[PDB]
Amino acid sequence: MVPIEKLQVNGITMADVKKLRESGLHTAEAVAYAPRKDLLEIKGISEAKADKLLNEAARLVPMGFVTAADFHMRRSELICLTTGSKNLDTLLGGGVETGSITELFGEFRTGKSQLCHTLAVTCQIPLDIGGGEGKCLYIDTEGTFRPVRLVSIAQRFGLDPDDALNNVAYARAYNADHQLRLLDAAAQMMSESRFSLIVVDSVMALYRTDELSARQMHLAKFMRALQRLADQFGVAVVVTNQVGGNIMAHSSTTRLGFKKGKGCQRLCKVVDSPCLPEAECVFAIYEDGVGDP
Amino acid sequence: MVPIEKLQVNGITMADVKKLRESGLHTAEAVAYAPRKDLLEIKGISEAKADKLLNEAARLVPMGFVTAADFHMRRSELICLTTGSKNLDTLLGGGVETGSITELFGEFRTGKSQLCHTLAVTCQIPLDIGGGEGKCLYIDTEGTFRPVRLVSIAQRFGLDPDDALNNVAYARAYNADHQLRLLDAAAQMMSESRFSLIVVDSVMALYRTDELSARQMHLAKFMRALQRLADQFGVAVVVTNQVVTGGNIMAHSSTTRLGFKKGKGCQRLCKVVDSPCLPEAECVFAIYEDGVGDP
Amino acid sequence: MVPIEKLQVNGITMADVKKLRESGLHTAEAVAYAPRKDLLEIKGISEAKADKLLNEAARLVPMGFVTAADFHMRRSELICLTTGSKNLDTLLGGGVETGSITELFGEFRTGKSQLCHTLAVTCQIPLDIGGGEGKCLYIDTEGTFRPVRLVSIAQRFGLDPDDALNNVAYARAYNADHQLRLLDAAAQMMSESRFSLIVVDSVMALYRTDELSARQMHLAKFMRALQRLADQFGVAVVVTNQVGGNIMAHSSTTRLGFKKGKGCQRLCKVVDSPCLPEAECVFAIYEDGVGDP
Amino acid sequence: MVPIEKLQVNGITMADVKKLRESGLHTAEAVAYAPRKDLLEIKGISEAKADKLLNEAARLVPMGFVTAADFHMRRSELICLTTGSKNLDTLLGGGVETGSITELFGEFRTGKSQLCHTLAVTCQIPLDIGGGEGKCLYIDTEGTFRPVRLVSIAQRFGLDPDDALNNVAYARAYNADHQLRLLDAAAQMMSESRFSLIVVDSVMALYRTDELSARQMHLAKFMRALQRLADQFGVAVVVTNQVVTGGNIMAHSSTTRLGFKKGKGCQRLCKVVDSPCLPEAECVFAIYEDGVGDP
Amino acid sequence: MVPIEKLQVNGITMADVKKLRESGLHTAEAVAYAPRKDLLEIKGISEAKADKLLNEAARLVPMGFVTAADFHMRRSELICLTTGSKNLDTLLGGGVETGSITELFGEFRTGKSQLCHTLAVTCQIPLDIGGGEGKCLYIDTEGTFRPVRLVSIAQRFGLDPDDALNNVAYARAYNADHQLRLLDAAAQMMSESRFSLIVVDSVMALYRTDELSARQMHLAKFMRALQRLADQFGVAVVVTNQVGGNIMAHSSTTRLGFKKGKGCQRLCKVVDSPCLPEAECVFAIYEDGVGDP
Amino acid sequence: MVPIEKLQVNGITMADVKKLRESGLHTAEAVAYAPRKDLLEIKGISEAKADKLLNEAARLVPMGFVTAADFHMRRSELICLTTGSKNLDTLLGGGVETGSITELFGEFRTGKSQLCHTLAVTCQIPLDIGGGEGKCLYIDTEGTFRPVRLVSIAQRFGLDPDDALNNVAYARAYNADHQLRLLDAAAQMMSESRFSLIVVDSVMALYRTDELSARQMHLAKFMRALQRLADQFGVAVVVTNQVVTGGNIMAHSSTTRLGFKKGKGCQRLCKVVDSPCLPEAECVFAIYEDGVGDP
Repeated sequence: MVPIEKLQVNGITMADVKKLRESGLHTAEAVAYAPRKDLLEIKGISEAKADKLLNEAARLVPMGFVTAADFHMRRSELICLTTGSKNLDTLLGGGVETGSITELFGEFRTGKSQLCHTLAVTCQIPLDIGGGEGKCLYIDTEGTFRPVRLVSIAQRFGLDPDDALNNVAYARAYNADHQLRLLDAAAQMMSESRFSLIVVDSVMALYRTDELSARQMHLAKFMRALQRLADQFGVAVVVTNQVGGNIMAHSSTTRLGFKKGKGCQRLCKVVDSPCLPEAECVFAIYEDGVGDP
Repeated sequence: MVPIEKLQVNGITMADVKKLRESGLHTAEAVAYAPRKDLLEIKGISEAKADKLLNEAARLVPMGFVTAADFHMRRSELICLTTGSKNLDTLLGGGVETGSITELFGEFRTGKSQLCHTLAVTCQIPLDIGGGEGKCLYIDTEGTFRPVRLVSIAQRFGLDPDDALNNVAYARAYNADHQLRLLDAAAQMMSESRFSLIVVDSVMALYRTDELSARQMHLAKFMRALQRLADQFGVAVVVTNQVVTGGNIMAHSSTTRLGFKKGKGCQRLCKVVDSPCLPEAECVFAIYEDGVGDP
Repeated sequence: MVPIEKLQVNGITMADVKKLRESGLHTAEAVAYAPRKDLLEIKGISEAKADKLLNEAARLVPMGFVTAADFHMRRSELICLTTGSKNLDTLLGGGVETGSITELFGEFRTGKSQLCHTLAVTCQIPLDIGGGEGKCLYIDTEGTFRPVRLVSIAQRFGLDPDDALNNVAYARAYNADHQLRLLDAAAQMMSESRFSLIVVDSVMALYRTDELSARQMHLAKFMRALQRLADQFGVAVVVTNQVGGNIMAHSSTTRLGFKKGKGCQRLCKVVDSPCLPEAECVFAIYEDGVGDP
Repeated sequence: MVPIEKLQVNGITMADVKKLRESGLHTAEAVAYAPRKDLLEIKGISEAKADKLLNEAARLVPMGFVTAADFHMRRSELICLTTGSKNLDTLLGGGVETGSITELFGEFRTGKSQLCHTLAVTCQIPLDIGGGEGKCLYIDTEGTFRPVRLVSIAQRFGLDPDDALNNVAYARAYNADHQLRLLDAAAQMMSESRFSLIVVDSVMALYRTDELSARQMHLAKFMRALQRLADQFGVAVVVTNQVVTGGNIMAHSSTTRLGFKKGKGCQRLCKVVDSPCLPEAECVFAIYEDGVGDP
Repeated sequence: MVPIEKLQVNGITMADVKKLRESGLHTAEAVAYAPRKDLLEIKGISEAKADKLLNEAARLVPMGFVTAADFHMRRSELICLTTGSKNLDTLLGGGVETGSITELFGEFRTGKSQLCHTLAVTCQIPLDIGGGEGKCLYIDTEGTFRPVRLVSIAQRFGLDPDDALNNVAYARAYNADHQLRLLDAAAQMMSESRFSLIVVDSVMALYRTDELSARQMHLAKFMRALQRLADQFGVAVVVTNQVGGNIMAHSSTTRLGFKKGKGCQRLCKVVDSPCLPEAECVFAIYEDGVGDP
Repeated sequence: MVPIEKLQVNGITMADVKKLRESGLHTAEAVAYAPRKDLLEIKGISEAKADKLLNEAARLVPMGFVTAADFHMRRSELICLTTGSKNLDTLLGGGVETGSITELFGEFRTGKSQLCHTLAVTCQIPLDIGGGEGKCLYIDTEGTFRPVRLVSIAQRFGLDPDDALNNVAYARAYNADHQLRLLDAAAQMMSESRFSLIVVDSVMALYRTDELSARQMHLAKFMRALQRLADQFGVAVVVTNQVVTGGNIMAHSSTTRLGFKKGKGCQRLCKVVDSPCLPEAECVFAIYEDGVGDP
């Protein structure tokens, strides 16, 4: 993530830039990726001044071709947050991949919710054990997010609880629009400090409740922005979807199918996933987060 | 194709010419095809000097008549990368035709994505089997491009994978504009080495809010450039359009349109809706881990 | 069409004339119609030698008054290529008139393209059935011309296909200028052998893509040259225009409005046309060319 | 008008005179009006012999003063072919005035063409209704002259059509020059029989590349000849100019200018922009299958 | 103006004189000014008889020296026709001066034509209001003279229109020669009745159309004759020249430059003019002739 | 100068003499210079009586030799009215020389007219500043003489205007002949009072048709008379010739020729083309409301 401050060169003022922040951009990436028009329309950005930026950011953020093999290197040298279950990680190839969206879907109470939570912490863990050493943005749509249940997990991984929670940004989205108003405001934040993973749970449900078509745009438009944020900040996005489901599949590179196992075990497939192989395997749920049987 | 470097003659300097590269042109063809105006506008190009070029390129690239039959031959001798499915090829009259744009459209996950990959490889395949022996330019707008899934395909057709991949230019476009800034940088490439197919997936990002009228208009300016490059380089351009002026700007500018619908399981239907020569007719194909294929 | 060779008399040498060919002229008509200046500027044509030509051609090509009624005779004794649809011909008064431009316009895929093709063949047909026994110059701007689809049509009319195609001059125009560079080079040809009809499709579209004013001159200038060629060689020019549109109307004597009928039928008007009466009527499209329902 | 044949007197031979025809002149008027020089230049015309002519024609055609009022009478007694539309005539103060050139200009398809046709016939109409009882000279530069469309008009005014048509000299000019070579041949005609109006449509072909300065200059040399013939023969000259020095060479040399704009449907507006006598004022007219008319 | 009849004395017969009229002369002035030779060549005028005339007229028409100051008196006691615009007259020192040529020049349609017309009437007006109580000779070269537009002006000044027009001699000059054949015939007339002003409009234009040198003589020769006529009859000559231009300046004592103002106003300078001061000022044009804004 | 009245002695009567005035002579000089014949022809002049005159005038006006140097002095002591422009005077070696004719020629409006005016006044100016203290004879052929424009000049040099003007004899000549009839009447004047310069503008009216040979010849007979008067009276003769034998009759008979060309704005070039003493050399001057001057 290249802060915008690095674009203050060869004629760009922290004041021009400032006009970008309040405009929406929050990283070279932003600029770089931002459409030309979208800079022209910022009051005060000169059609010439705009070209000076795009040109600059483009020097700090790769906007170029690369052999396809060459691509594949830069991709795999990516950090992998951990589930908490050997059997599960082993199936994910180490764990939830960052830079990309990863969709968790299944029937109610099949052990999705439960995993985000865990993940919501193992993303604070030291790279060597599994984590990502970054904070966490947790977007909760339903209303089921209770912090209380995280201590028990943090503990398992050793982390001053009341401190580990101060390490988690919580948002309750009340309407599908809102759910995007936030994404912006969460960049302003992934800008200031360093996060390791975002979790929207559940991307959908707010979209049913509160035509289709229209809906089906709003949604996409979201899955995109999320995607972006992953490119923009290197985080790991995890989205749950409880049984439109394409619009996600599309923009989600890892899909993970959960089924209700026996008692408190839970089966779970890797259904369609670029590199990985279609293999199910069992995991389970305790009082301290996901884990092995 | 004829590199611009060949126009450096009888007065034309590599410095004149460079003024043409940064202008847009990247092949004799380009110059040739280029309207007159379009050269005079170039800062530095003398109304006389321009005449000197248009006249030179025209000597290196035809643009004259030919009998119709004479024409129809040339058209058959022309390459056609292959889908991977007899039933499908058989429908396309052998495969995706080069020199023209070919549009693959349908609802999400109906088999388009899958195809481009395959096609992404079959373009490196020897003419006799089905390929084009050329590299491949792939412009990815969504972000769902993962190379890993090409080995399995390459293997299917026998090719040192970590070698085939080094045989594929990948670009992820982040903004409607950029999607265009690339095309140009991609000519500078198809100039240096020889490519067989271009794939933009999906062009219809041009419609995202990153008015209508305007957007409808960019999507043309693009589709045209694309088409151009197909003229310029002989390649084969394949564009997906995902349903989820609009579908028209397409319709007009594309030469072959192919609609995809979700079959039962991993089978997938697919019509040849609208296409000059070809007859309207659907058929089924299917999807596996090493790429498209028959059922 | 009086070949230029007939001007080799009373002091004109095949060598003077030759200096005309490479200059542009390709028929007495050419000369006759050619401006005085335009001969003077040919290097080697003597202001006296020039007058000797103009004077001569003028003896072979009528450049004179005629009662207006008298005109009307020489006009109607003109050959008429056929559409392939009784209902359609019947509306055109027999079919597309030669010597004049005839504009086919309508919305995309309303059965224009389809007709040129047909026409592109019925112009090889024997006068008694409908045709013009001449070849065909087909200028295609778009890129949609596929010969393959002509056999099926030729067949319908009986014509050694691979032979009927050898009977069609194909040009792909890449830039509006080019589109005129050709017209010249197509005279050199309508000079050598005998053609029955020209088809530029679509005169416009290359003019939008690749100010107005300037454009609006270039265009006219074209519609003119076409017109000329019709006077010069007696052919039939057919131009499609897909929905500046005046510049054509003006220089086009027959205008024919196509609308999309039901299924594969296609309605079509005779909108403004000298002699004929404003009457619509339906036709249709098959695999072997235009035809009746 | 006074045919040259009348100058064959007191020495002047039909052979002297013929030397004047092939020179340009075709009427006493011509000779009369002709500058002196312009006769001396004629190979064969003796500085003395010329004096003998200028002196003779001047006896057959006045060119002297007259009171102004005396003048203004003559001007009213003068014919005025009619448009076909009360509203329009009423605007032109009765119709197109003879003896002068009258310019009809406007964008393509704004009703000019249409008018000339009508006018092309109303000039054969009996003075009492509106006509001029004369034939018509029509010089067509474009190629859009189709007689067929005159019957319908002739009929409207009652005239054996295949008879009215034989009452119209048609010329298609193919080159700027030729347009002039004709005017002369057209005098030889207006000499033999009696014509009522000339129509060149459109004079402004004189501007096509079949420099400017030069072209601007020819368009005058022409407009003047035209004007001349109006003097020479009493006719009425009507020129269209299609928009699509230039519009000035016009402006100066034309006596009545009329601008046409496209009304709603088949109605058509039309101003009297600039004209000695007449007042600036627009009005609407309209177009049908048998020619101009009111709405 | 001394009529020739006054030379019938001490041996001159109305018959000798008659031989002068048909010869060209039309006033003592004529004779007086006429070259000796030009009387000798009149068939019947005796080299002695000729001297008897020259000698006589010279007694009726001043042909002598005068102090220069003395001149200046006889000049200013001259009548001044009026423009119709206070601002304009005020700039002309009362209006167009008589006895002398006054050139009106400017670009097409800059309000020249329009003024002659007016002037063409205010020269019938009673000396006390502005006019000259004389008739008007109007030589029109172009063809733009329509009497109709004069009533409206005459009216403004009160004058039986159909009567005021009977008070104007109109000539249409078709060739530069002609334009002088007239001048003579207009003397025969300014001889019979009394005129107040001549207007040739435009002295030039007929001279371009229908070498230079030759031209440039013919012209001068004219501007002279006009001048003369002004001496000969006391009239006011007004000539328009629309933008050789020296040949006029020279023989024109008042030059007046017109420029196109805004709407229907018209600016106008007094560019070089003996007595007067170089001062521009605005006037305007209506339906009843020149006038003030 | 010596008035003829002085010859009334030893027999010569004012009546003899009058017979000489009406004959042409108006000064001893005249008589003196007069060829013998030219007196014998005078009706009344006895071959003996004439001898008595020629002998008397010769006593009052020299006509004998003098050394050359002796001559060249006299020539410097001689007056020179002034142009009004240092640069110009400096070119004429002080100004327009008296005793000789000085020709000012050039295209219309090139500054000649302007000059004569000025000169028309500077001739009334005190010797010490530049003038000649004499009146001025101005013969105007064109008709463009307006006094009004002399005040402004007179003022420039300080002179009660309505007084300076009464110090200028104006003649408008209407016919080639008359132009001559005047010269004579103008001697009767330069006899009575003392004048400093004569100005005929423009002599070359002598060429208007109010043959050639003849006209060429009159223009001399004139130029000579002029020259004469310069002998006779000491004045300074200035003639303009406007371009618009001919230019030769001039050339031969004029002593100083000055060519004028139109400078930029109101500046004006002017060469000393051909003149005995003076060197060929141009220079610039300029024109204002109070007469000639420097730039």
